[PDB]
Amino acid sequence: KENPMRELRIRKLCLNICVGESGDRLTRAAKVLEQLTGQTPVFSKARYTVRSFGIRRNEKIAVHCTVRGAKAEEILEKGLKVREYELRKNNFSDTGNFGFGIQEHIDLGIKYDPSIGIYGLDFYVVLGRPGFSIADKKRRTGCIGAKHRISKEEAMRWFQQKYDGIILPG
RNA sequence: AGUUUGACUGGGGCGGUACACCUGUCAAACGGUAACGCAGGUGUCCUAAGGCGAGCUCAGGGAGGACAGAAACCUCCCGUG
Ligand SMILES: [Mg+2]
Ligand SMILES: [Mg+2]
Ligand SMILES: [Mg+2]
Repeated sequence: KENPMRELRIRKLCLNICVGESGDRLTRAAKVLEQLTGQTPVFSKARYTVRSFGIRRNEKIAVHCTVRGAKAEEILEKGLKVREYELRKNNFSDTGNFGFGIQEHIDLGIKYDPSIGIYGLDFYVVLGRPGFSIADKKRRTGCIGAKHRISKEEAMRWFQQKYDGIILPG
């Protein structure tokens, strides 16, 4: 019934670890991300100096990476094992993307290391349909139109259908 | 002993610099146009903040994401500046 060019898919996954400060803690955090993705992450600096947070401008604060394709689908399932396939209702944004967090990275499938710590991280699945890339192309870029967009209800339907997930009414 | 001891200035002195310059207005839709008219600025700074080329998009806001809160990072959307 539905056009095959409308089926939802995962664009990227966008793991993020926001450590407070720079140094060996951030280097260990980037090591955690590399172990999780098989893929070298990138450090992000602080926009502004905030001394209540102890950060300074242009200081390496966090580490993040984006995963696409089969590897993204694998990492998302690992993260959803920790969450027990239970995403709260408000975890879904109005643009059709959702996300969650985990507190310990060990239960993702990575063995503990005495030197490395107890880092948590953020998962943020960005959903899309085929044809979403026209907003990113260089030549003749465009928007996707109203029907082709993803709503919060459609993203929730996709999660319930694909991962047999449970949406708590929070 | 010789000489000097600025100028403008609603008298002169005191105060200011309207004494060399730049922006908006005055200024009366070309240009020009005065008051110790109004609002301000200048005596610097930059091997890049100069020269090309490439790739990007900014302020702000909305919605989301462990710690993370009104402000830490990540993601999407709107965004004529
Ligand atoms: Mg005239
Ligand atoms: Mg004129
Ligand atoms: Mg260019």
